[PDB]
Amino acid sequence: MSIQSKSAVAKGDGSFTITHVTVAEPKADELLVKIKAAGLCHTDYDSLSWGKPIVMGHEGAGVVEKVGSDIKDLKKGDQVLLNWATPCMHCFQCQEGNQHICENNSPVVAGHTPGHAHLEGSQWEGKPIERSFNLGTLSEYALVKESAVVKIEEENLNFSAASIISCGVMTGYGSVVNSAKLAAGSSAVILGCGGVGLNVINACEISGAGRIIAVDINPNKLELAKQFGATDVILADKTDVGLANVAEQVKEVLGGRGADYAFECTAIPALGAAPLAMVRNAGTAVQVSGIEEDITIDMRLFEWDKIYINPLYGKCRPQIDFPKLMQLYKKGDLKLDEMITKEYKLDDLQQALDDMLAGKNAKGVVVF
Amino acid sequence: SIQSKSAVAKGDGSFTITHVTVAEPKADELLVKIKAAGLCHTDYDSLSWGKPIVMGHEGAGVVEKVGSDIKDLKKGDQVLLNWATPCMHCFQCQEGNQHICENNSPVVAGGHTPGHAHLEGSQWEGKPIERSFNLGTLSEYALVKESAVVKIEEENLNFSAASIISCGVMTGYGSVVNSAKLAAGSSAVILGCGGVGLNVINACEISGAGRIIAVDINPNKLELAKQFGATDVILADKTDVGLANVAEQVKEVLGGRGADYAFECTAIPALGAAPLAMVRNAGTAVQVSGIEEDITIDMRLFEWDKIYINPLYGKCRPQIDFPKLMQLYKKGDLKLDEMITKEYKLDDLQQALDDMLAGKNAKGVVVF
Amino acid sequence: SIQSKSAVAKGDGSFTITHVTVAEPKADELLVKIKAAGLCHTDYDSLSWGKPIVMGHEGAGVVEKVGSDIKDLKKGDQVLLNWATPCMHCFQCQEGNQHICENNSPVVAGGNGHTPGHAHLEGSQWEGKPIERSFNLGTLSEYALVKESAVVKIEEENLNFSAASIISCGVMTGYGSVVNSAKLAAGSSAVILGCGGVGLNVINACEISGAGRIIAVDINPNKLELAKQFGATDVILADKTDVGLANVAEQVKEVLGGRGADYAFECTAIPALGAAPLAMVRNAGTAVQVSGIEEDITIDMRLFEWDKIYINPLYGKCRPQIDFPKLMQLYKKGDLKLDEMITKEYKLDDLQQALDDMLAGKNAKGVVVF
Amino acid sequence: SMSIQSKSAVAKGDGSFTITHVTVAEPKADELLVKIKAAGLCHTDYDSLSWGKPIVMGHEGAGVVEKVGSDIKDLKKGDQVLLNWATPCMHCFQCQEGNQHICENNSPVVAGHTPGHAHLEGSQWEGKPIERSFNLGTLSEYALVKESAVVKIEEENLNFSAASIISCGVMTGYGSVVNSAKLAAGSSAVILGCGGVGLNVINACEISGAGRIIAVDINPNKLELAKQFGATDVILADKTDVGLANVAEQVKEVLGGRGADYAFECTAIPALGAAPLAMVRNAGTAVQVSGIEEDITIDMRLFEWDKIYINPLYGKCRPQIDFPKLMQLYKKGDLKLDEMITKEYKLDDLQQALDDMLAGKNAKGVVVF
Ligand SMILES: NC(=O)c1ccc[n+]([C@@H]2O[C@H](COP(=O)([O-])OP(=O)(O)OC[C@H]3O[C@@H](n4cnc5c(N)ncnc54)[C@H](O)[C@@H]3O)[C@@H](O)[C@H]2O)c1
Ligand SMILES: NC(=O)c1ccc[n+]([C@@H]2O[C@H](COP(=O)([O-])OP(=O)(O)OC[C@H]3O[C@@H](n4cnc5c(N)ncnc54)[C@H](O)[C@@H]3O)[C@@H](O)[C@H]2O)c1
Ligand SMILES: NC(=O)c1ccc[n+]([C@@H]2O[C@H](COP(=O)([O-])OP(=O)(O)OC[C@H]3O[C@@H](n4cnc5c(N)ncnc54)[C@H](O)[C@@H]3O)[C@@H](O)[C@H]2O)c1
Ligand SMILES: NC(=O)c1ccc[n+]([C@@H]2O[C@H](COP(=O)([O-])OP(=O)(O)OC[C@H]3O[C@@H](n4cnc5c(N)ncnc54)[C@H](O)[C@@H]3O)[C@@H](O)[C@H]2O)c1
Ligand code: NA
Ligand code: NA
Ligand SMILES: [Zn+2]
Ligand SMILES: [Zn+2]
Ligand SMILES: [Zn+2]
Ligand SMILES: [Zn+2]
Ligand SMILES: [Zn+2]
Ligand SMILES: [Zn+2]
Ligand SMILES: [Zn+2]
Ligand SMILES: [Zn+2]
Repeated sequence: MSIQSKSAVAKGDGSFTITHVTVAEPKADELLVKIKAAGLCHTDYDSLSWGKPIVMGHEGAGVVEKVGSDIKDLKKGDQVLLNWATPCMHCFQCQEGNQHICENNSPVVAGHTPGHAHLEGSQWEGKPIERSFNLGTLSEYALVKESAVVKIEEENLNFSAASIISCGVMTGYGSVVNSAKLAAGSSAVILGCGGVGLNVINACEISGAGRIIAVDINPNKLELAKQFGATDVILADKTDVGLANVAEQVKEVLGGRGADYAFECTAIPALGAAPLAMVRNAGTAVQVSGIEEDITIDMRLFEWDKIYINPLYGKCRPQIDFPKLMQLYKKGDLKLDEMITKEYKLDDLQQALDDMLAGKNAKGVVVF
Repeated sequence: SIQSKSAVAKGDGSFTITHVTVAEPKADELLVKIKAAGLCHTDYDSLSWGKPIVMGHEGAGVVEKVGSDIKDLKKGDQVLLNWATPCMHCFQCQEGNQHICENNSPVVAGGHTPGHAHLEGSQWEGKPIERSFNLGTLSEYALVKESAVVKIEEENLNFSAASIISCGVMTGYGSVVNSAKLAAGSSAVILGCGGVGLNVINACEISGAGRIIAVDINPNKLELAKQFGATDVILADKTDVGLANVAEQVKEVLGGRGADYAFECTAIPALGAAPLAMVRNAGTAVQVSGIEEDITIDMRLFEWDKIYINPLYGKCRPQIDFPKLMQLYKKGDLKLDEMITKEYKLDDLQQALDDMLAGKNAKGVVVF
Repeated sequence: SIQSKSAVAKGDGSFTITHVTVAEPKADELLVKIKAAGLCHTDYDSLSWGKPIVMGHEGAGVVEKVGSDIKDLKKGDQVLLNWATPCMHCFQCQEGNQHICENNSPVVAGGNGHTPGHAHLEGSQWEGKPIERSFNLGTLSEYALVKESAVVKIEEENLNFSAASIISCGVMTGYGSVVNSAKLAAGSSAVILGCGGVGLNVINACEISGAGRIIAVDINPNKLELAKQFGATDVILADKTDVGLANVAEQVKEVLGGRGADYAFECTAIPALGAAPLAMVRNAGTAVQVSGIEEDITIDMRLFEWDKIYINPLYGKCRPQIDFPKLMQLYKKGDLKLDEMITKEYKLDDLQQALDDMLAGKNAKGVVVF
Repeated sequence: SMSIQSKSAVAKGDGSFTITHVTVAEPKADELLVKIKAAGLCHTDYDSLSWGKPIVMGHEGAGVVEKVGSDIKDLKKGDQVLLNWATPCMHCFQCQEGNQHICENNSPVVAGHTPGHAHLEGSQWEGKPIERSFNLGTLSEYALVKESAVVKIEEENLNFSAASIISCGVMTGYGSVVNSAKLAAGSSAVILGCGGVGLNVINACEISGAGRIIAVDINPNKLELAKQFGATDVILADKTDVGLANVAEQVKEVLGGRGADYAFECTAIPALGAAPLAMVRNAGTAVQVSGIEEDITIDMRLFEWDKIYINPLYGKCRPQIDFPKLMQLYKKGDLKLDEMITKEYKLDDLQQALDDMLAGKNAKGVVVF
């Protein structure tokens, strides 16, 4: 039979629908993956306003349903994590180790790319539909290129836990460990304790930060922050321009000097320079949200030797980073189980989105 | 109490050649007979700090008189001046960031410091007068702390060449070597080919950059850039907002990809984000001018993984870096002699300042 | 001139509990009332230096008396001691390498004699002769005369001075070897050869830094059980005959799935194992030799082959004023397990037992408390 | 399709070599046939005489594409190519770390034949497959290689002799300074052994901005060459100086009582493998470039204190990244490739080029076709 996969589709007018997408047999370098769990990221919300129809979802874990003619490393029944780098392995950036900004295949930096499965293989209302971030994980079956999958091998695997590795975990963890290269014993400030920020916090704790200050406008998020390793919390005011008041409090909590590292995770474009306010001179400020607007910045915030970086996807190298995360999860340091606040069914995607936006969840996941 | 002919900036935008009353040195201080004093763009800015100052923060000379506790200097020793005057004991000094010393930096801690000679030691209109950047080199005789000098030992020393080490050379060289850590074989864009920018260019050539693209609005400065290492020149539009036309030309010149490194040192506040437009993803953008204003930034310029840094004084560690610069001068790699465009007597400071702003000099020096 | 009960090594191989005359501090000096002193093998070695020594190079205490120039410290201040006593002005100090200070380091610049990091030689007298203090400190004493560069101020209620006293040497060395020297990255794999005072702190530091696998190796199975306390994920009983631990390297590759570890640390004090961490790591891995070896040894140079970084760091690249307060915070946070490292506390008059227990391998760390 | 009889230098596996013909066959889909224009000589080519198996010698070369396999789309007949012996797979753990030079699948050093080598039946001698040295075999009129072995360049009036030595001597010396040591401008550097590799180490320290560059050799002709490539200081070592201990004292003398920031050992002498440690100050960086596969005796005080010691392979070459950077440094005049070509040889005079190498008469010798 022709595969009819129950899916979430964003129509490109601002709204989404639960519906069915027709999914092909894989070409030679593609796989058919049965999704067991799909995580929800803030960017899925933004993806409703892209102005083109897409199968939604770019966090997901599952099992190989069927393999293309030229795939050797994978077979039906294999457990897999999905990544949206889908890197080409030959371009300049891939050879620098920057698989996450692959010049040919990145859905962000190149985009639909050769990291996307063949376009006609996914059909909605009898027409090809794009797969969000080359994946489209809010769907019973996803068609993906081989470079989208990382094979794992775990008994009694919690697939809801595994599904969030794909974005929130990898981005938050990689921003700490790959980009900032946070040193043990140091002080770290996290601005915004949501899907990404709670993983920055977890990763600061894994990395051995001596002080970890969590900042949010929502008191429920601060309490989650403590679960994942924050040593201090600061409730911000929405009216705190550039979080400048928070910066003075950080200096006071640390004894008169700014933090060694700060991470911005708020999804608020106006707060793009806030991590610079938090750090001492020669500190490291990492802006994780990604901002595509003009904003006004007091350039004094850059003064003096502060490193500022806006990294993509935590500098993800999927076949390298995902097994390292899996090992930290199994060891007990990476707290993926506790991060899954609620599981939902695909029909209740709206309630899951609302619980995310309302600040009720660390991470919500759709389970199939 | 000696009378030293000096350039004093009154706190109104104006200066006057006058006499400053200099006292004998305290136990940890020194009287330096200035042989040559370099001119920095910042000396122009210092006219409009609303306080009387003994101008000048670049200089070389000979030790005139030594205080009680000075053990390794004597009358007659050749010395270079530095304005870091580091305390050697605070957190930043112990980090090796002597240039942002939390106690003595005239920039970071002034706003004053123990890096300044005793305030009574320098007087004008019957009042203590401060010495620019703890130095005040545009003066026949300077009173300074020991941490302000670096002893050198040279035969037939060109004091003019030595005088510009104190700021323009250290800042430009250090921004490349200590702050950006530019790798041999890379591509580099330099925006602004002035006293700092020509030393950034020199330092890219010393460092082994494969392509060095010099950018200025003044054709005379581009011809000078070719002397110091530039392999390519771009004449910019004084009305190219954000230098976006220059970015397209860079990508064109480099074969379709942005540069590995870009350095901004135009003294134009609105160009503070410009080096980001010049570099590829994961490139390094260094903002050398130092901007204290609000400016509007297209935050897309930070996407993705670009390192942006605003270093102070090229991360100068004077007793370490100044001898390395002297060796590079002696070796023929650091082209100090070509940088000295004209030598002025103190009474002609105005003409020196005019030639500075008219773009007629790489460096002008005042000679005594 | 105050009289301080002290452990003096006589040089002949013996030591005695005695009293040592300690002057008031000159202007850059200060008198510390030692609360606790850690013990390690170096103190046994200071019995055979062939000159009378005030023993002890690990300690924590309280300022008793301050010299005329000291401004940072006052009577009653809690202090940790460090044996780097850096000068802050030489090339290495300006490089951030205070632990190898060209002027004051008792290891680098102490060539039989003592350095300017030592308090003035006449400030400590035994039998009418001036007496040298071990590593510029002499902490196995009720009152120690030291330079300001030797102490790091801290402020804690209910401070476990015994825990505090071991930061001075083994903790700094093993933690620093991981964090400052190897700069171990979270998620990686690490092998630790030798699980004594240094090695257990290497293991703790790998755990603190977030290694995904931590393989402990020792010839003493009791030490492997301890290694599990401090965070080891896997343990290997090494065979004392195994030359260069070639069998252990094979087992490491098996445990890890076919490739060497990212990092390996050698803490065995066995000269012939100096190159062993090379055998444990993959190509382009990092091999850290913590022991310090001064003998000629024969090395199969294929072990270096191919991009392995090899380093023999001193004192964990300690910058005392920066690193000791960070360690204190990790202790307060619960991550650095100082309390669990203290196997036994001793009286100064018990020093003979504490050295016997140490040489017998009975302790993780022994501490003298006053 | 035909079977080319390629005149070649073959090491027989008995310690000798011969000039002979090797049969080279049609390239498979991911392979290609290269007409060699020039082949450099590296000290390792002489070590390959002792490997105990027949090999087509040579692992430095530059040439033009003679024929492209079915699936090659980025190269055509006539294209200029530099050869590299990393032949990286691009998918293993090391390749994804950026360490294509120690590829776990394809490296002829760390894996080897490998899938970095062209199909084994494609090169034949005495009726049976013959391995190509370092997956290349450049001392031959035509080489059969994998696509991963070539870097396309385009340059009018290219000097192929200068281009041929990028393949090993230049990349190893340059990369050991810039990729491994990460030598910082203004620092002091000591180079032990001024040969094919050491002279490129010296060039790369000059390119990188070292303030002091101290060349050391037992051969006075090499010290004169070293000055051409940027040495500010030269020291004639004695063959009697165990560990180069007296040289170490003179390095400190020359640097005002202090050890150097960086030292590179390039001597091909196994007993000298620890020598760079004695040249450097505490927290200095010592780079052992030769590669030693023997037991030696090391005074372990040489490691004392924070000295980084490292034995890098092939200058950490990522050939598609590094080789274009080297080509640009050559074109702008900083990398002095032309000046490294001391003498050019016919293939039949390969014996003379090997004696000239071992006698120390050349910077680099190349065979031209
Ligand atoms: N760079 C990347 O590769 C990458 C990857 C994933 C997500 N993102 C981006 O990261 C951002 C955050 O993602 P998320 O899933 O964690 O979203 P989220 O909604 O789960 O978390 C946002 C958090 O920021 C808090 N916050 C809002 N305003 C604040 C303020 N003024 N001060 C302090 N805290 C404030 C919110 O309460 C919330 O807890 C999104 O913009 C998303 O697009 C980037
Ligand atoms: N970070 C530090 O420690 C430090 C130290 C010294 C100076 N500075 C700062 O560096 C800046 C430059 O100093 P300087 O002495 O080199 O000044 P300068 O006047 O000598 O040179 C500035 C150059 O920028 C050129 N320029 C102006 N507008 C341009 C444009 N739109 N595009 C391209 N080029 C343009 C000018 O033609 C001139 O050549 C000053 O703002 C100064 O305060 C910083
Ligand atoms: N670099 C520095 O600054 C510094 C500072 C302090 C101590 N050290 C040195 O570190 C070394 C270790 O000191 P320590 O106090 O931990 O000594 P220790 O005796 O307490 O521990 C050494 C451990 O190595 C084990 N071991 C012995 N042989 C072994 C083998 N063949 N294989 C595996 N394990 C073996 C032993 O069982 C013992 O547990 C000493 O040499 C000491 O001199 C160096
Ligand atoms: N790590 C790698 O990837 C790599 C790559 C190429 C070559 N190599 C190795 O590098 C080494 C050098 O190769 P090469 O082609 O430059 O050889 P070479 O023969 O051209 O040069 C060796 C130099 O060392 C000199 N020398 C000999 N003894 C000396 C001594 N006691 N003191 C000082 N100098 C001495 C010689 O006079 C000669 O100039 C070889 O062992 C070779 O196998 C390694
Ligand atoms: Na941890
Ligand atoms: Na250069
Ligand atoms: Zn996402
Ligand atoms: Zn790519
Ligand atoms: Zn200036
Ligand atoms: Zn300071
Ligand atoms: Zn000890
Ligand atoms: Zn020192
Ligand atoms: Zn070679
Ligand atoms: Zn590979």
